[PDB]
Amino acid sequence: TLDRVGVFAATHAAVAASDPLQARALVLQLPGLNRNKDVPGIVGLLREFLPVRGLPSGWGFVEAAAAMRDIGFFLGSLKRHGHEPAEVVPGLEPVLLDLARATNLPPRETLLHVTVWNPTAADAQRSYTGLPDEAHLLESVRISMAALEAAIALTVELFDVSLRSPEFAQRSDELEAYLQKMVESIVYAYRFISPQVFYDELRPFYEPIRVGGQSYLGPGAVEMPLFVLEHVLWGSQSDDQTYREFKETYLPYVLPAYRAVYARFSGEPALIDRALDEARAVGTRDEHVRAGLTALERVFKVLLRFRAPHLKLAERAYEVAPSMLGELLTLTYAARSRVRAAL
Ligand code: HEM
Ligand SMILES: [C-]#N
Repeated sequence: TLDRVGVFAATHAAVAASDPLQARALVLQLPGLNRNKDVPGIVGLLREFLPVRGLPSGWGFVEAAAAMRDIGFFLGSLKRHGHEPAEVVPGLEPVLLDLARATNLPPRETLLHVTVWNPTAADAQRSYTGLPDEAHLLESVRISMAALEAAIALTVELFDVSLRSPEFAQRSDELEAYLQKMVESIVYAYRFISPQVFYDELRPFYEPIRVGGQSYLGPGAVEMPLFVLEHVLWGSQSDDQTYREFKETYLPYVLPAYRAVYARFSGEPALIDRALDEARAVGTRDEHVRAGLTALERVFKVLLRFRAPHLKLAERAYEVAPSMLGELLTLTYAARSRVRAAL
């Protein structure tokens, strides 16, 4: 059914299988040290595998991303205990900058590093805390990431598909099916992740750190390139300043290819702007136009089935939220409503 997922999951598995600093047995020791708030021990453990002689010259993207993952868990940990990692680990910042250069990603761990690039076995999976809730959080992202990447590709493909073609309805239907995985992620998070443990125990590990004279955010699910998908789908031409700033904030943390997708579509009319213009010119008497628009409305429905329950999850956590979530929700409803009004 979701036949496009495989190639994305295989690209993640390559990084997850890589251990170029031979760090697996070492990183497993980190949760114990975190529980004990043993800052000197955390540094000492990192120095057991941190390269001091620059990066091995035969490394490609896979090795450098895997290295960033394994050092990365130490970065959020050190900052969790109140320390700038670059300040307490001499020689660390150059290695972080070298790995940023090798991966074209920021100089710390991102969501990708800690979820899909992180091996799944109990004797391999890297973790800040070792807690069941952190493991369930990783699983919730693994449920939908590959499917989301397939969805980005489908959205880009749909963008060049005429609403007059029966291919428009078919592509949209297929798109909707991939985006249902985001819904499955939030349902999973609801079932398995305690907001008490999240806010008190996990959230402290996601503070920003300073590298290269700026601040880089911690590896949250917010970094999922869903904002790129919707930039193409409906948001590229938005003049809403809060929204624009949101997208620009997280842009540095997504894969290079999705930063390029983002740039390609910026300014330019979004998919639904073009679709609705096409519908207004040709008319909804055209069977394919009607079917296309109907299928497109279902795409917005599934986005809303992710977004509204995600907002309640976040509020339940903050109870024991950032206004941006409410505003994005509002924008999504208005986009869907534009699609409905065309019908
Ligand atoms: C208890 C768990 C969670 C909490 C408390 C939470 C909270 C938040 C918060 C506060 C934001 C706004 C940015 C920020 O301040 O970090 C955000 C954004 C976002 N989060 Fe979560 N989140 C949780 C789980 C998840 C999961 C499981 C996913 C998907 C697998 C997810 C996906 C997203 C996305 C895509 C955004 C961007 C906003 C949007 O697209 O609507 N989050 N979340
Ligand atoms: C959601 N980070």
